[PDB]
Amino acid sequence: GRGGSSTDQPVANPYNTKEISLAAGLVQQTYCDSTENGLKIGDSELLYTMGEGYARQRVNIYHSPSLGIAVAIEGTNLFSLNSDLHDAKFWQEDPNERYIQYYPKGTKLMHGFQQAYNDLMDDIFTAVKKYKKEKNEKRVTVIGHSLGAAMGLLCAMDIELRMDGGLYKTYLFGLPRLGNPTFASFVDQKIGDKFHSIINGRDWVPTVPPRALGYQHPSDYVWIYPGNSTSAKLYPGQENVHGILTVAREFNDDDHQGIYFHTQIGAVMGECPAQVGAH
Ligand SMILES: *[C@@H]1O[C@H](CO)[C@@H](O[C@@H]2O[C@H](CO)[C@@H](O[C@@H]3O[C@H](CO)[C@@H](O)[C@H](O)[C@@H]3O)[C@H](O)[C@H]2NC(C)=O)[C@H](O)[C@H]1NC(C)=O
Ligand SMILES: [Cl-]
Repeated sequence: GRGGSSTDQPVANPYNTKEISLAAGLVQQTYCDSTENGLKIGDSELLYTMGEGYARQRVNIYHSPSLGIAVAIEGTNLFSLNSDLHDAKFWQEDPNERYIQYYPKGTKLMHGFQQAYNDLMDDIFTAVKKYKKEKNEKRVTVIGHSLGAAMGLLCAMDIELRMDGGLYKTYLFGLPRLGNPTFASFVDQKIGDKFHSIINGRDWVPTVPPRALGYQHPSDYVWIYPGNSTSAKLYPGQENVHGILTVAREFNDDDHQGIYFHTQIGAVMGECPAQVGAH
């Protein structure tokens, strides 16, 4: 359902921290030149890349024994998230024609995120199907960070709804809000068992766009607190009141570009190639 604010207390982190650490590396690498044929990141082999973070986010496709076909989506600042929240990029709109028929009536998505996913979605589908066939791999894992984490949530839903065999898991780092309460509860219904939002320390990105604009996160996140530490808890339900707003955010991108279970997602000025478990 729609628009709540869970009051449940946090619980121990139940997510696989090795998978998280890996997924963090796989997405860090989308901030890097990714043309090296067969590059290995953690357990995974890079198979394909498209985009470079100029007209479109860079997307990397890997095969992984633990995660299957892994699609990681870059989160560079194609537009600014921390500024001018009245702008067109933040407006709510109907789902794009490609997948609107799969969504409940009244579903709304943020224009900026949806447009950026739509520039990639057909290319992503084509490549995923190619590499699932080539690797005899049914599992599809979708990973994103920053802008690419909201894009990643849209993509993860798109794969579950539209691709044969659906979604295995999604790992989303520093996830902005993407859709309205109707969207958010459809995420719970369709991929709730498969959804992993990871928030590091004082990261501001999960507070935007604001709820007052009609935006709502899906249920559950793991909050690493302190930022860059190995301490984390899960905050159940949508928009848990005991979570991130109980601790002062920061305006900068330090924790956003921090250390997630020993892997840095430093973004453009981070590690290239990515370094799984280097911290
Ligand atoms: C969590 O770890 C991240 C790195 O993954 C830390 O982010 C970094 O924070 C520093 C400030 O503390 C940023 O400032 C710059 O540092 C560089 C290198 O030390 C320096 O040459 C610059 O002049 C500037 O001072 C740094 O850019 C930033 N790194 C990234 C990739 O964003 C973050 O501070 C850590 N959090 C905590 C609570 O310690
Ligand atoms: Cl590009």
